[PDB]
Amino acid sequence: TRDQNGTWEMESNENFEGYMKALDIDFATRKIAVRLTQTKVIDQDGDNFKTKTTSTFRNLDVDFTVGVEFDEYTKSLDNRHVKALVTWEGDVLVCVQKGEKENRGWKQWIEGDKLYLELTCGDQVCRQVFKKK
Repeated sequence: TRDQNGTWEMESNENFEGYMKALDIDFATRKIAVRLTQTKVIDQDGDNFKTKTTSTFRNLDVDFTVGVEFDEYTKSLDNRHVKALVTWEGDVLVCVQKGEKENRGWKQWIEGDKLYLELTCGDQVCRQVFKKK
């Protein structure tokens, strides 16, 4: 399915530390970030996505239209400008963030009752698993 609608609760968060370090996020921020449960809300209407990922610490709001390039300023993470593009590869939602960092992006897909999100930066991969609430 390409339907990723819902309120999603984080089950696990593997190598978030490595991904953030690859993004040059400072030590103290990483130490807080790695321990927090995230909730991801996805409002998907055709090709229009509105997503909010939240924790006790920080919020990440990102909206996009599939197949439409958009500029991003990654204010909630490393503070960089990237050219982002989200597209479908089969049932996998694929984001490439073109800019300074190589192999920067993510892939997101539904398997059964779970949402999987794999974030990449350089040689680092963070794997997050969410279940629907």
